[PDB]
Amino acid sequence: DRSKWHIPIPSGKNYFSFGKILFRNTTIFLKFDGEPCDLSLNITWYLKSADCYNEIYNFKAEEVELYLEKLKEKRGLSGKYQTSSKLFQNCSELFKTQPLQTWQDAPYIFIVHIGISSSNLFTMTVEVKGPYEYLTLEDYPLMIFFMVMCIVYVLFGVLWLAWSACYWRDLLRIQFWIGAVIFLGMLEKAVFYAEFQNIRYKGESVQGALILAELLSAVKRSLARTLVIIVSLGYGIVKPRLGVTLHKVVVAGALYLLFSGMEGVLRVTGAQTDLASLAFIPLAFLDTALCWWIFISLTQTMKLLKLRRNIVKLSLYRHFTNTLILAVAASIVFIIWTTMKFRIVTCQSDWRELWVDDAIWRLLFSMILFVIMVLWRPSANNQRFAFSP
Ligand SMILES: *[C@@H]1O[C@H](CO)[C@@H](O[C@@H]2O[C@H](CO)[C@@H](O[C@@H]3O[C@H](CO)[C@@H](O)[C@H](O)[C@@H]3O)[C@H](O)[C@H]2NC(C)=O)[C@H](O)[C@H]1NC(C)=O
Ligand SMILES: *[C@@H]1O[C@H](CO)[C@@H](O[C@@H]2O[C@H](CO)[C@@H](O)[C@H](O)[C@H]2NC(C)=O)[C@H](O)[C@H]1NC(C)=O
Ligand SMILES: *[C@@H]1O[C@H](CO)[C@@H](O[C@@H]2O[C@H](CO)[C@@H](O)[C@H](O)[C@H]2NC(C)=O)[C@H](O)[C@H]1NC(C)=O
Ligand SMILES: O=C(O)[C@H](O)[C@@H](O)[C@H](O)[C@H](O)CO
Repeated sequence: DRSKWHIPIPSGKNYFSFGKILFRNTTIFLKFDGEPCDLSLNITWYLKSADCYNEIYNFKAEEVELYLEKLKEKRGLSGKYQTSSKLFQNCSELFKTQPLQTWQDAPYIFIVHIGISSSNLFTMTVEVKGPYEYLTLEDYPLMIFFMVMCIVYVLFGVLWLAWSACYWRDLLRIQFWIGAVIFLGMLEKAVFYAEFQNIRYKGESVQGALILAELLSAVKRSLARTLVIIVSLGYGIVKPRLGVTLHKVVVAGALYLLFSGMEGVLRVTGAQTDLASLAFIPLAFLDTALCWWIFISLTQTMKLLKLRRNIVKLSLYRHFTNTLILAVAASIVFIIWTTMKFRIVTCQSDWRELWVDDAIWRLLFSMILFVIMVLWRPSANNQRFAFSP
């Protein structure tokens, strides 16, 4: 996901190709540097538009040499293209013209080939610049989304801090970890925004910002799941804090984080080593099992509360269960819709809305967290949610 390319031309077949999605009226800059010239050069560049996104996704450089001829023979795909070629005696390195600008916003495939006629000799610098300095399309909406999420989490943290300050006299231990979750979200969104700003204004992504961000996301989700499990079991809320009730159970249930650590990082550093897609299923199955456990535990706790005729906590648990069930239903609907809208079409004819699959989950999590926070608002009578032996 870069925007600048440095390449030693005397390497392999010398073909340099890239498939991306660009804005409209975006220029491409080519520069050459190196040692003096003693031989003849031939340059040939092709720029092809895309009709539907599939070709970009499955574009393999290994067969470029064939793909080019596949475009010449007309058994490729529709879409107008611009081709050009030039000759240089020895170097003519101080060259101007190398028209070559985008005419319509859509997926693009760019290919450049160099033929030498008579060891590293030259070095090619390739840049792409649109209306924004280096922020190519497919990232602008994502950057806006991350900025908005940063603002929303800042507001959430401010509200939580104000509420805690206004009722600092007495607080609940379970009520403290909300602050930790908010802090983790703050760090995650800040890292996203900083990385995106750096990429836009420099053209190169951070060395390891994505890995740290994925680790933070996994940690936050694991903490949320463990807190939900503990609240559902009623540990410290309905039943007393028994010696070994979460011991070996709740903590032993944190291995979910590990499975999250083998998915987000992988997804980020896509390697496609036959394990990229496979890591997705087991995590979903584990989450389904966790929900299966949670609902049963929550039903048992509701029965126990009904037995002893407790009123205040009964309504709170009813609201909690309603919110959780609605969240689960919404998540299932969203997953089914994404699966039936993105991975069923012959080829994706709607390339605009592919960033939604990586943003909807965060928005849903933020909404659920906000609802949960609203449920547990600190107040003067902040002791009803205690065991009270
Ligand atoms: C290496 O590349 C350069 C640039 O493509 C070749 O051009 C050299 O630079 C001059 C500058 O114009 C070329 O024009 C010549 O100008 C002289 C007057 O100074 C004129 O009498 C010639 O008829 C010609 O128009 C010229 O072609 C050439 N000159 C020199 C001294 O190199 C250059 O030829 C290339 N060198 C090799 C070895 O291929
Ligand atoms: C395409 O983008 C370029 C660069 O953003 C535009 O170039 C500017 O055009 C306006 C009006 O045409 C000028 O006032 C500016 O001076 C130009 N920029 C520079 C750096 O000179 C261009 O107008 C856009 N449209 C087309 C059709 O090229
Ligand atoms: C520079 O490279 C291009 C790409 O191969 C050459 O274009 C071909 O050149 C010969 C001329 O007959 C044949 O392979 C084809 O007819 C050309 N392809 C076309 C016209 O699409 C080009 O000739 C090279 N420049 C030279 C040789 O000066
Ligand atoms: O992989 C993802 O994009 C998300 O982490 C989802 O898995 C949610 O966490 C979840 O399944 C609902 O709780």
